[PDB]
Amino acid sequence: SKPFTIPILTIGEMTNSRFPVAIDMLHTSPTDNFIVQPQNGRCTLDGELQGTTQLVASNICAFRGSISGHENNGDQHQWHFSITNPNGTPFDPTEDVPAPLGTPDFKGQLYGVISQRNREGSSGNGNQKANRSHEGVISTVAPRFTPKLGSVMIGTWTTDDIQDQPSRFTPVGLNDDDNYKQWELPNYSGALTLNMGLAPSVFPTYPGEQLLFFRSYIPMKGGYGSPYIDCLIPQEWISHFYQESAPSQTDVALIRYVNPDTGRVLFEAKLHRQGYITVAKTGDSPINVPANGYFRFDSWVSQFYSLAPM
Amino acid sequence: KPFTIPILTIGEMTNSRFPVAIDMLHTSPTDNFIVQPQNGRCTLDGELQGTTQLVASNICAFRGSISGHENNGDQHQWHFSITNPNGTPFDPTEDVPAPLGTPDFKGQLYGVISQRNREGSSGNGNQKANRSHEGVISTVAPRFTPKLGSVMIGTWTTDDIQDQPSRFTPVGLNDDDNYKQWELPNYSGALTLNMGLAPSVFPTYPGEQLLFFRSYIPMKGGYGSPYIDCLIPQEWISHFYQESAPSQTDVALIRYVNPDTGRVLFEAKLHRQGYITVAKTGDSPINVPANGYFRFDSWVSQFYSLAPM
Ligand SMILES: CC(=O)N[C@H]1[C@@H](O[C@H]2[C@@H](O)[C@@H](CO)O[C@H](O)[C@@H]2O[C@@H]2O[C@@H](C)[C@@H](O)[C@@H](O)[C@@H]2O)O[C@H](CO)[C@H](O)[C@@H]1O
Ligand SMILES: [Cl-]
Ligand SMILES: [Cl-]
Ligand SMILES: [Cl-]
Repeated sequence: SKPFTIPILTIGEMTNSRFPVAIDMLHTSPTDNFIVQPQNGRCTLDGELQGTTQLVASNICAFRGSISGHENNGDQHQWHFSITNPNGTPFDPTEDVPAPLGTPDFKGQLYGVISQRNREGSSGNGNQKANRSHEGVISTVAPRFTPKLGSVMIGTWTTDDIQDQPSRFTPVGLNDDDNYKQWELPNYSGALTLNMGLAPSVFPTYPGEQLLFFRSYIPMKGGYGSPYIDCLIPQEWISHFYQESAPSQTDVALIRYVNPDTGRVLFEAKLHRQGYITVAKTGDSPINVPANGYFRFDSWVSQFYSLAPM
Repeated sequence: KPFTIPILTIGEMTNSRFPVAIDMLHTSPTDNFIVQPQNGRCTLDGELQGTTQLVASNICAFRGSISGHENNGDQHQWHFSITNPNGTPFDPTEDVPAPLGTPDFKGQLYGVISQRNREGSSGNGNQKANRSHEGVISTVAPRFTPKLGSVMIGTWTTDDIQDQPSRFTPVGLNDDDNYKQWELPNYSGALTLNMGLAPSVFPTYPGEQLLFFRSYIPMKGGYGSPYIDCLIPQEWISHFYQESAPSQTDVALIRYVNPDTGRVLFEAKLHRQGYITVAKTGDSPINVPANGYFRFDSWVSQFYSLAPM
């Protein structure tokens, strides 16, 4: 009964839901040879968050917790980062969630800054608390990347100035993109273990359709390349659907990308109730649209509605 | 038409003056401050003000390019030419204080500058070299002139910053010794006064104080627990901007409710300019359940006497 709506925000006014950066462009490509199963940026149209998705863009690919020395064999440059929920409470692995909310959902070298503020002991003041921050890398393919079990390993370079203190990791980008695989999930509990509670994979089923992504290019610490990350819907749509909780009348909401000045429709797309978009497009290309453009809801249709080609 | 407030808890919302989740509500007297932040400024009918923009991740961020060292002879300092956040060139002639998202406080903004080289005479996105380094942007430096199109960034490296497209991702403060969250930087440097400012705000009704959404900020080093106070959360700003609901009076009466029990913890005045006041005297925390949130109840006058907090 409650009407379903889409935010009127332009692309440049919205945030990637898999990495805390503005969206750079719309993009489409064939993906039938990938398993497209991101865990951040997952929300049904009636507002059900899935996977590791939470509501604060600034907590995507962030970690909170504390350092407990080095790992059981690693370098003097590798540290045991015990992690909590983004709110400070212990992470409960018995819930069917893949990992603490916001955990990265790709195989790669997550680069950012670890910051510490001491808890302090025999004296007392929030002033007088010592602080330190350093660059660090969290490898999501490391044997000690076990966020579902409550810890990840963080590497720092020549730096040994890391204490057993409350810590937070602010993501910046990738250390390199040698083996960055955005459609390969990490093993959230380590080698040879089962990921549970995952948001499902998504795929176009209707002939001639591809997924439409919201794409952001992301920084690197070093090396060559222009890595990017594709999310299914923007973070601001997730926050909007979560609050509205409008029921989905069919499996597919027909949406039109419109220039609000002219009323011209640039193209149409299918917004699936699972929280992802398909277009009638073949090939690997950006979607050129005016900066003022946005998606508008038109009607509820079926999975068999045939979109105009774009 | 009908005005609404998001049903998010504070831990589900973002500070509109620095890209971090909100930690707590706080109230204190502000008589000895000019409270004129430029980020996190939006009217209830959805008019963005100051340097406010809609992407939380762009708060205290810069995009642009490095053009060598700054005018002096300091090998640690670099000239950061800045653009609009969407990559278009910044126009200094408009009545805006600075590029959107520029920091609105005096302090040492600490973060990471990242570079991805532009295409040359061979070229792929695959052939572009990258580098990132820690850096600090002092908002009181003589060369902090964002309204003139550039800021100075200091780095520990002296030799691995190129004249290339650059972005600054904020992380926190370098230290907090002279961090003043209620003092605006000189967006054009020392020769020129600030322009295009969102107006300053203060309580007026007897016994009222501003209510803030407060977040602690990380530091690169040094001692302290700095925090930053915003007037309304970024997610409220995004909501009001989209709704553009007309403000029926100058004051929305809002009640902070525990949704478990339905009990009202306290009531407050949400002013049409986009800030909150409460009936409380003194520097004080606000003890509320983590699940609570503000609910819009009715439009009242500036003369409405709030129940003491
Ligand atoms: C962590 C650190 O100290 N990095 C240095 C280092 O960076 C190098 C290094 O990581 C090698 C390892 O094979 O790979 C690159 O060369 C990397 O440099 C980075 O990437 C290249 C492509 C350039 O864009 C370079 O500017 C960038 O830093 O050495 C460099 C200088 O050689 C810096 O000293 C880094 O801080
Ligand atoms: Cl490991
Ligand atoms: Cl380029
Ligand atoms: Cl360095």
